Amino acid sequence: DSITYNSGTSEFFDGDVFAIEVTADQSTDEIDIYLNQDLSIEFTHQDSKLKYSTSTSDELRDIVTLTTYYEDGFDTEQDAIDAIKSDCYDLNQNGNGSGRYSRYYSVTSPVYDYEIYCFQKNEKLATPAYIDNPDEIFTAKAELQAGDKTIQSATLSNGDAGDGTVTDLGDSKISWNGNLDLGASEPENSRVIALYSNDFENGWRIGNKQSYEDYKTFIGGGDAYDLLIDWQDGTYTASEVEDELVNTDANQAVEEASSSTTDLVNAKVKDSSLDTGSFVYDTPELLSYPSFTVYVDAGENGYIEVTKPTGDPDIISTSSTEIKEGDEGTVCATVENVGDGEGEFSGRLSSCGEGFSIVDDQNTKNVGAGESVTYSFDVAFSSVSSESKEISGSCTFEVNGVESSDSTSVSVTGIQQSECNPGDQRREKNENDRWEIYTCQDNGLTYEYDVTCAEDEKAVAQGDNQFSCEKEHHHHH
Amino acid sequence: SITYNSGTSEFFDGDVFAIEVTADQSTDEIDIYLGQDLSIEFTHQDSKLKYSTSTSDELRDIVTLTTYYEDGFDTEQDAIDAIKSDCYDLNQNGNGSGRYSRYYSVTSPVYDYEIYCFQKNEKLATPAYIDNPDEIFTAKAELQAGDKTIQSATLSNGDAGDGTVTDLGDSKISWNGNLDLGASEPENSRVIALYSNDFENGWRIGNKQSYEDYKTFIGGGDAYDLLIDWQDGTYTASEVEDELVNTDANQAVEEASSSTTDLVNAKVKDSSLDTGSFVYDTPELLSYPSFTVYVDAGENGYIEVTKPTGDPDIISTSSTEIKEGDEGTVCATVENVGDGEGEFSGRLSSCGEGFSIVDDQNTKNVGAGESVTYSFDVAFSSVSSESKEISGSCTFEVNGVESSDSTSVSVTGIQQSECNPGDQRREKNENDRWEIYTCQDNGLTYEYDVTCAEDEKAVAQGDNQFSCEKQDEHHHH
Amino acid sequence: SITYNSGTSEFFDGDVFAIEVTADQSTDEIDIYLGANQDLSIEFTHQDSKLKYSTSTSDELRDIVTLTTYYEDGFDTEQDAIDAIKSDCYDLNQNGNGSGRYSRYYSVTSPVYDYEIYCFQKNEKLATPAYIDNPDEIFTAKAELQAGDKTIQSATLSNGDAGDGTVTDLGDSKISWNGNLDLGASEPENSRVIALYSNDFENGWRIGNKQSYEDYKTFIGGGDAYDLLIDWQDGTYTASEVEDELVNTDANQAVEEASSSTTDLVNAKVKDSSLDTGSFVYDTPELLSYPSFTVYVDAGENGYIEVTKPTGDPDIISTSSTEIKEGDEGTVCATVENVGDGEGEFSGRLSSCGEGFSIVDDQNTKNVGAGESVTYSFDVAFSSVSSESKEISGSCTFEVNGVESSDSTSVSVTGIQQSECNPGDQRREKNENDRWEIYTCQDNGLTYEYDVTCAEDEKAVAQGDNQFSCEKQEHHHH
Ligand SMILES: [Ca+2]
Ligand SMILES: [Ca+2]
Ligand SMILES: [Ca+2]
Ligand SMILES: [Ca+2]
Ligand SMILES: [Ca+2]
Ligand SMILES: [Ca+2]
Ligand SMILES: [Ca+2]
Ligand SMILES: [Ca+2]
Ligand SMILES: [Ca+2]
Ligand SMILES: [Ca+2]
Ligand SMILES: [Ca+2]
Ligand SMILES: [Ca+2]
Ligand SMILES: [Ca+2]
Ligand SMILES: [Ca+2]
Ligand SMILES: [Ca+2]
Ligand SMILES: [Ca+2]
Ligand SMILES: [Ca+2]
Ligand SMILES: [Ca+2]
Ligand SMILES: [Ca+2]
Ligand SMILES: [Ca+2]
Ligand SMILES: [Ca+2]
Ligand SMILES: [Ca+2]
Ligand SMILES: [Ca+2]
Ligand SMILES: [Ca+2]
Ligand SMILES: [Ca+2]
Ligand SMILES: [Ca+2]
Ligand SMILES: [Ca+2]
Ligand SMILES: [Ca+2]
Ligand SMILES: [Ca+2]
Ligand SMILES: [Ca+2]
Ligand SMILES: [Ca+2]
Ligand SMILES: [Cl-]
Ligand SMILES: [Cl-]
Ligand SMILES: [Cl-]
Ligand SMILES: [Cl-]
Ligand SMILES: [Cl-]
Ligand SMILES: [Cl-]
Ligand SMILES: [Cl-]
Ligand SMILES: [Cl-]
Ligand SMILES: [Cl-]
Ligand SMILES: [Cl-]
Ligand SMILES: [Cl-]
Ligand SMILES: [Cl-]
Ligand SMILES: [Cl-]
Ligand SMILES: [Cl-]
Ligand SMILES: [Cl-]
Ligand SMILES: [Cl-]
Ligand SMILES: [Cl-]
Ligand SMILES: [Cl-]
Ligand SMILES: [Cl-]
Ligand SMILES: [Cl-]
Ligand SMILES: [Cl-]
Ligand code: NA
Ligand code: NA
Ligand code: NA
Ligand code: NA
Ligand code: NA
Ligand code: NA
Ligand code: NA
Ligand code: NA
Ligand code: NA
Ligand code: NA
Ligand code: NA
Ligand code: NA
Ligand code: NA
Ligand code: NA
Repeated sequence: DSITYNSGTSEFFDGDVFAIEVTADQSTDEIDIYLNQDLSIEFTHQDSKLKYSTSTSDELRDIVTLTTYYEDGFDTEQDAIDAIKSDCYDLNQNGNGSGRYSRYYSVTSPVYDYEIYCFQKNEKLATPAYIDNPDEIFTAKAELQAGDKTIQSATLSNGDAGDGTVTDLGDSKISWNGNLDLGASEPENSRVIALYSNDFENGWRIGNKQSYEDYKTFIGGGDAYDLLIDWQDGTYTASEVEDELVNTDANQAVEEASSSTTDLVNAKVKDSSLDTGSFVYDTPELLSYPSFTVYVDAGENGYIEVTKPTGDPDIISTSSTEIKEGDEGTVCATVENVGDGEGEFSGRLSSCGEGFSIVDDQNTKNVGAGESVTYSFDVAFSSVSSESKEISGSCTFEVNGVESSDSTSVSVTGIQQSECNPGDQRREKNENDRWEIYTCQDNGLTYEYDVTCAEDEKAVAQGDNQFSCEKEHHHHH
Repeated sequence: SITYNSGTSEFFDGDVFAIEVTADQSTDEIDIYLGQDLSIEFTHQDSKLKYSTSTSDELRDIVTLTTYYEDGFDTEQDAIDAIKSDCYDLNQNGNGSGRYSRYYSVTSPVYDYEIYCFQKNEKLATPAYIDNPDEIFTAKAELQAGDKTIQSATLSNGDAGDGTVTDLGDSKISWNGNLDLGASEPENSRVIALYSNDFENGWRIGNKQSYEDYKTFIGGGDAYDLLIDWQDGTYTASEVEDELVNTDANQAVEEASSSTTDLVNAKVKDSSLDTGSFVYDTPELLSYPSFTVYVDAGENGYIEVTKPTGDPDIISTSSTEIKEGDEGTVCATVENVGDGEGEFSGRLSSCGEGFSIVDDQNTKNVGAGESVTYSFDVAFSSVSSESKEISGSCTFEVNGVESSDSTSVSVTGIQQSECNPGDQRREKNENDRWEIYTCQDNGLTYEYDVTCAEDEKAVAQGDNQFSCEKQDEHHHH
Repeated sequence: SITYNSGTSEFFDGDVFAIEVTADQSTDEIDIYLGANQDLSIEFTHQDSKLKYSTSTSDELRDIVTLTTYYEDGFDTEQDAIDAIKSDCYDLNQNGNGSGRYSRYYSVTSPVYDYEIYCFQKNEKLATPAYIDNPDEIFTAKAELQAGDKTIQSATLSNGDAGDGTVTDLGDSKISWNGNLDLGASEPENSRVIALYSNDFENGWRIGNKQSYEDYKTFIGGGDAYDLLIDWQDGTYTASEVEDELVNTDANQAVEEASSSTTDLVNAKVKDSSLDTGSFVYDTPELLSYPSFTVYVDAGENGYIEVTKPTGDPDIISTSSTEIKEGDEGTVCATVENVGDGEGEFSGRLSSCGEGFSIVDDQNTKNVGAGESVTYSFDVAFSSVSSESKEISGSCTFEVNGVESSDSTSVSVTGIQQSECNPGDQRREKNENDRWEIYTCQDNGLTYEYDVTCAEDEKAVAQGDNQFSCEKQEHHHH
């Protein structure tokens, strides 16, 4: 025994147990148990998952499409008001239908009869819900080997997989102590929203929160009601309202969020995403290292040793994607373990040249002898150059094993956001109260002066982003 | 077993040795032997989240408004000046906002002028962002002579207790940092603080969406449009004041619903963000703090560990109806029927089809003969068109270090409705002809009713009904 | 102490042993002894926490543009006007077609009517917006090896690009990162802000307020700008009025940099840290975690380890506090000197605050050399419902604990309430008897005092400048 253990209720903890602290950190460490009678324990496979949930609320009203509803023949103003309250869609969600009414001269039912202008719900596109902060779940598989072959396995987790936080592995016992953090980020759930409908795979879909907000503002804040007033006024026809105005926001709002908007939606098929059928986002990277206490009962005078294989990293290839200003690109490297032993290889970007910034952390992978792994790191690009929209540069990829390392340079290319569309014109009034006109140049980064208008002239739009110097109601006569 | 040296401290120049201890709800007792019944133990732990707020010019005050009208202005400039000086500044540009109209005046020809304005009535609240919280831990360490505690110390990274380092008898305890459990925190981005002496402790948690819509309305132009409509005769002043202008303001100061945020308590017993202390007392532990215990037990002083174990017995189980879009809960009450203190990790180990575990495990320290209750979040999703209620089961597991118990719990899932039974919908088929469908009794599907002729259209009739009408709406024009 | 074996590494095949060390601002030194001297010592010197941010664009985040009006006449038919609007006018709602209004007018030469169009045209792009993503947390920790009193080797460990990375050699020893222990400190809220890309801004982009951008986007694409076209068509506004006062207000507000009060990512003071847009790094003023290390020491067959732990003596030399304004945290600071002869590990904190004041910060531990001084800073929040005093005085206690000794002191703090009203402004309300009452805001800006009740036939009517009057029971131009 290294530290003596006592217990009145457990024979295991009174019988010469000793405690070993082990972190599942992608290392090659093997815990060799000696009673002779060689047994070894090792952590092989690890995974991080994020489990999400959703929340509805009265503030998050349903996404609905609307049609116009018109009827005439009401005898009195009160009749029209009652019909609106009873049979028209409740735009403001106050319990009564919303609508407008107009009186018209009636010889048969004098002095007036009344018309009503209303909406009516056609269909519900989705019930929205907030997306809550996720729980972080780990899994870590521990393996027992008598000799060459694995003879027993156990998977530990703070979630529902495996045997849980404490389990038996042969005659030893493994107990979770908590997780050490790696510094990796989680996806931002606040920019997206959940959309529930049986039309969607698994019954719901991830939407963009801004689109939903704009829909809600439009339908419930008065703009839809203003469309009813405009229809009543003759500014719009009923067909115009229905076809072009009233449902645009709803129909945009139920679209799935773009992959650029959130890591919770996969761009490519192989990329991970938030599975709406399981509420799980399987992070491509480890977010923490779980730490364990291993209680080993190896009898009287039983001891432990550690076997640590080491490998040799060899970079086989490198690649990079175009980095577009405003979105991070990627630098990738394929690394092979050319050594005879298992390796623990930490890949990272160690530098990037001017204009390029590393916006990622390192990643460590367990690599078997003769096997290969691929690394991927996020690189961001920014520039204020007015001369070149495309800029070439370099970043350094480094992979460190425990014993040896390898590094190489990787070319990267940055693409600026355009400042203007080539050929488009812009106008400006100077301190001398005179208008100036400029044209966007071919590189989409600068404007070049064209002309300054005279004192009595003004720079006036001509359509298709053109302006001209000139020294608006014919229907008003 | 490791020698410590120091020129400035006699404590660290003596025969001290360092022990690593994590406050993890275990039963471990650190037995101290001089060369004698002394034991050190961690008994009670708590996690708290401390919040703050941030104001900003962008977050304008929540105010209610009335209309302001006056006439008799002699010139257009007089009216403009009066508006700039005496009217509410809707757009926050330093000058009052308003509209003016000229009217024929014999006494002051050619015209006099009216003004249409708002005026502030009351300030309902000053809004503020809610910041990310600091996570505070407390952990109580006890020193026992025999079975009785002779000294206690509370360690914390906040204001409670003695802080991160304290003396406990002849020993010293030093915080090293916290190990993470993976549990989530509440989402502060959905909510805002609303400051007013009308509110308990001077502020309240509001819904951020409601405030955003209020701000959009008052400062984005819609209130100004109400002034234009009042000027035009579309509305009267009374209508504006009573039904239009203050609706968003009054909605925005309402407290956020419990469904919106964990920071507002559903039940009296449930925790929430106390506005009088800025503290949210999390119902579960968020991390395990790690400590170094420096023991000075003389020249030949050594340590042992005593580890009691218990026996989990599930006494009862419970579950709430799970409504699609909001997680429900499955609960279990567990008794320690053994003779020793226990460390019981509860979890859900599985759920049947349609149900997803969206929670992590919970570990509780349970005294002999005592009972604790666990609670885990379960989410439900379905695309069935045949059944609104779906039954299933989840498995609750409780693992002690030595033994375990498990049981199954029935759960019921309820879908969101896709439509209201009896409501109708209209659609144009592939043959460019209108079709009408009726929502079925189960509120999940629509069934075909009829197809309109080519010259006909599916036209709303009020109360969610449609009819085919020949196409061949302004009697007041 | 623990036997190691390896077929591929000579370092791990001998009699190396592993030491667990956390870079936690302590004074601990790992003293290495060969045989059973040759004293080598390892210590961690400098640590830092940084947050690395990135951005994300999206079709939903449309460009921030300024607009002008575009008018043209002479179109022969309604269809000509419709096509011209779709082809040559700015697409307000981003549906692929230009947006605009048209009006018919009597034409003698082209009967019966010709047509006018009312449109917007893009003038300039002010910025391309992007979301700001959650950051990665990067640590650096410097390890030093000293022979005698001289440092002979240094190594910097990190989970990012600095130093040698997660594993490095230090002399004959090896240091391996195991992960970080969390301190509980908060990170800035990225959801309140947005990135604004333009070569007009330092390093090509700027941190903006997300609410301002949201309002701009709602206005331009949600119909309000289109309503301005309708109003211009109606004669309610002129083209010059639209252009100069209405259409570009939200865009120009949206490109302003976020205020320091909105986000910690924008520095209040010049010396205060912020999200550097040229490097995407926010250097947090405090440590966010303690990195944990395994140190493999190969000290031969009889090599052993000892720890030397210096201790200091805290002495508070000064304190300070800022005015705490209800709704924003203020700060309490203390300057502490180590008046002892040895290096110290000093944990500063606020241990209490009086009524109305709440500590909303965690402790801070700093390594302080003998004779050196450090300053601590802690956030304190203030809230009150007092109707009598806008200013409330109180106190907080600053405590600094070394490993061996401690010091404490009281710091005066001042809380300022938000005003409930502006003095002199009036308010109106209907009582249980459905009759109007008028109240005036008092000099302290917290309460209203009753002034008068209007008669049954009267109403409390606005009169300008926040005043109300009772008037008997509004369109002369109709
Ligand atoms: Ca292995
Ligand atoms: Ca996985
Ligand atoms: Ca929820
Ligand atoms: Ca009639
Ligand atoms: Ca459907
Ligand atoms: Ca609007
Ligand atoms: Ca939209
Ligand atoms: Ca990143
Ligand atoms: Ca990463
Ligand atoms: Ca640029
Ligand atoms: Ca106990
Ligand atoms: Ca508590
Ligand atoms: Ca703040
Ligand atoms: Ca006059
Ligand atoms: Ca009030
Ligand atoms: Ca509203
Ligand atoms: Ca959860
Ligand atoms: Ca939980
Ligand atoms: Ca469903
Ligand atoms: Ca030092
Ligand atoms: Ca720094
Ligand atoms: Ca991104
Ligand atoms: Ca014509
Ligand atoms: Ca054209
Ligand atoms: Ca520019
Ligand atoms: Ca909005
Ligand atoms: Ca604005
Ligand atoms: Ca002192
Ligand atoms: Ca804080
Ligand atoms: Ca802090
Ligand atoms: Ca107050
Ligand atoms: Cl309805
Ligand atoms: Cl994301
Ligand atoms: Cl959210
Ligand atoms: Cl879908
Ligand atoms: Cl819509
Ligand atoms: Cl999107
Ligand atoms: Cl390796
Ligand atoms: Cl005012
Ligand atoms: Cl929440
Ligand atoms: Cl926020
Ligand atoms: Cl309240
Ligand atoms: Cl309002
Ligand atoms: Cl709410
Ligand atoms: Cl137990
Ligand atoms: Cl354009
Ligand atoms: Cl912040
Ligand atoms: Cl965001
Ligand atoms: Cl700038
Ligand atoms: Cl704008
Ligand atoms: Cl701001
Ligand atoms: Cl100290
Ligand atoms: Na928002
Ligand atoms: Na509108
Ligand atoms: Na994963
Ligand atoms: Na570097
Ligand atoms: Na022209
Ligand atoms: Na008056
Ligand atoms: Na205290
Ligand atoms: Na320590
Ligand atoms: Na309106
Ligand atoms: Na708690
Ligand atoms: Na399971
Ligand atoms: Na009809
Ligand atoms: Na408007
Ligand atoms: Na820092």
